[PDB]
Amino acid sequence: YIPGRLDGKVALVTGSGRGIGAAVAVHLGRLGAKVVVNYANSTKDAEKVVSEIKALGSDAIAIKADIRQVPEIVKLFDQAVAHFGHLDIAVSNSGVVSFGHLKDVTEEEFDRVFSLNTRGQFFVAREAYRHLTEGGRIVLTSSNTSKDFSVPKHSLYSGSKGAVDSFVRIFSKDCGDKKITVNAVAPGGTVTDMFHEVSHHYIPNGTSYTAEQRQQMAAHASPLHRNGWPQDVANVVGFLVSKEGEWVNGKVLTLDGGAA
Amino acid sequence: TYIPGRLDGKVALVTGSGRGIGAAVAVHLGRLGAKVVVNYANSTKDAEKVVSEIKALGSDAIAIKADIRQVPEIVKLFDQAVAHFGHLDIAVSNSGVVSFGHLKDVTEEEFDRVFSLNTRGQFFVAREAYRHLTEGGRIVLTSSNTSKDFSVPKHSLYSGSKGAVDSFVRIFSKDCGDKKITVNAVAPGGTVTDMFHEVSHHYIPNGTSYTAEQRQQMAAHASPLHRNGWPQDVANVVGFLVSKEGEWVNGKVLTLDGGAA
Ligand SMILES: NC(=O)c1ccc[n+]([C@@H]2O[C@H](COP(=O)([O-])OP(=O)(O)OC[C@H]3O[C@@H](n4cnc5c(N)ncnc54)[C@H](OP(=O)(O)O)[C@@H]3O)[C@@H](O)[C@H]2O)c1
Ligand SMILES: NC(=O)c1ccc[n+]([C@@H]2O[C@H](COP(=O)([O-])OP(=O)(O)OC[C@H]3O[C@@H](n4cnc5c(N)ncnc54)[C@H](OP(=O)(O)O)[C@@H]3O)[C@@H](O)[C@H]2O)c1
Ligand SMILES: O=c1oc2cc(O)ccc2c2oc3cc(O)ccc3c12
Ligand SMILES: O=c1oc2cc(O)ccc2c2oc3cc(O)ccc3c12
Repeated sequence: YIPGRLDGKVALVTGSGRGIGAAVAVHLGRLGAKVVVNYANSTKDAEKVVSEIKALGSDAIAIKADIRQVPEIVKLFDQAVAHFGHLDIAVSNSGVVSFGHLKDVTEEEFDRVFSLNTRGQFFVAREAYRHLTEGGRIVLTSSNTSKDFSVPKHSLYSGSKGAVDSFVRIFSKDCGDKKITVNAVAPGGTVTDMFHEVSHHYIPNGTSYTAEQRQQMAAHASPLHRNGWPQDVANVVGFLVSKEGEWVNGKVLTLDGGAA
Repeated sequence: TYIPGRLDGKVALVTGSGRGIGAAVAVHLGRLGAKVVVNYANSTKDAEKVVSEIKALGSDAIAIKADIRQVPEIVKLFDQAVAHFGHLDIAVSNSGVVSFGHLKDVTEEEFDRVFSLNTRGQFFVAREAYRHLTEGGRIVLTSSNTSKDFSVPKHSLYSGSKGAVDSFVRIFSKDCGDKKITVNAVAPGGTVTDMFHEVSHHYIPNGTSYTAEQRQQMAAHASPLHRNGWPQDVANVVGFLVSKEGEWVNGKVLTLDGGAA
């Protein structure tokens, strides 16, 4: 046995075909876990994440499921178990970002965001509890903007992750009857497609800076003068879902390099 | 003739104000001098009583029916409030439902039942308030002590529903600043209403085997003050937040539990 390792464990990561999810999947594979890789759209990217987990000497499978659909989350979890035999770790990572002044937010934009970020995560957790083995791990995904960072025109997304914060604290109470811990990672600005999507909204007059200048300014948010990377979030998920991480339970961990 | 804390000339709207916390708020704002729009979805008779209560103490009020789950009915409610009284200054989002269940048992339908009102509803109330309200207005949403300060088994859905409200109001205050509107939430603990008696047993270790009175007595011991929370206690705080003097409290969630936390 090796401390911090996941030899003989089976894990599932939602939206692990790219971004943070991809780094989490690969890292769980590096730690010894067999991995179910979930995507909605990024097939080739998911097959590529599968390849890397195998390349490290583990096993992985790619399963297409749209996390907005609860019948699909159920089917995803059923198929995970039927393939690997059991499931120990579930990481809810899939999410979308949004910007808009309160006055312009539509019914459709609200639903687009909450169906995935909140409702989706809520039922990934449900299916995880239902399918997991005794002593398992569930990790959901929040945001530094949930509680720790206040950005104009960012109310919908912030709120969607605020629910997740309350969710995991109470989930830990219910999930304890199967000795399962429930936590959330709350990343700050982490360099992925999402970062490039909305970095201009996190900076005063963001439009008047290049993409690279915005990345450099984001790097100075942290007193460590660097950006957050998907590996940083992976590193923490790795510890949370290890035997050693058990006493962290029902907590939300903000991962912004000390920006807050 | 300006008295600090009063709301003469002001027009207020409280969702779900036919009964419960919202009725006390609506009545209270009326006592402070505001003209009030009393909202209901089902309690017609009780809404009429609130209207009458507000008229008997020297103010004016109207009862408007609107399901707060329906966004086009929120739009209409706000359109009618401004239409009837001339302008709108204060909006209190109060309408909510409680829910209990172990995570493993929570259905899509129950999820949607709770979130469409407690969260989505409150979100779009806030939106219609910003669109209709006057410069220097006030917006109060309703969170809960369970969102963040109190942790109860089998209570994840409801807790999260209000945890969303907590982040909403903080950011709302940023957007709403350009109309000089303040946005806050009140997060009550155990407050004696229909909702309270309906679920007090889910908050106490096998509260099934205590009476309804006994459970209220036990909730009273949560506060170091040794009494329950009442709708008037929330009304008292909302009353300050929406006054002139409460302006510097902005983008905040005020837990109102008599110091239980
Ligand atoms: N990046 C940041 O700075 C940052 C900061 C705070 C919080 N977060 C949170 O971190 C999580 C991941 O963010 P990211 O940076 O990896 O974003 P990203 O690079 O845009 O990736 C989003 C991921 O979500 C998946 N996804 C989207 N819709 C889905 C659906 N309907 N069903 C299943 N999966 C779906 C995507 O998969 P497909 O491409 O296959 O659709 C993709 O794998 C999100 O919850 C985000 O809110 C990110
Ligand atoms: N009581 C507590 O200990 C406590 C604690 C924490 C938070 N809260 C929150 O405080 C708020 C009020 O609580 P309460 O104790 O007064 O609840 P309550 O006694 O059950 O009253 C519910 C109120 O919401 C209205 N309502 C319900 N569904 C509605 C809808 N679809 N559209 C518009 N209005 C609707 C009801 O009016 P109709 O009868 O006409 O439907 C009624 O006026 C809620 O947000 C609740 O979550 C209460
Ligand atoms: O904290 C953040 O959270 C984010 C979350 C996202 O999903 C995307 C981008 C960011 C992001 O860009 C920034 C730029 C800055 O100069 C300072 C902070 C941030 C910041
Ligand atoms: O904090 C509370 O919030 C509530 C909210 C409701 O809607 C109904 C009941 C309660 C309630 O009952 C209790 C009994 C106790 O012994 C201690 C705390 C509470 C408590």
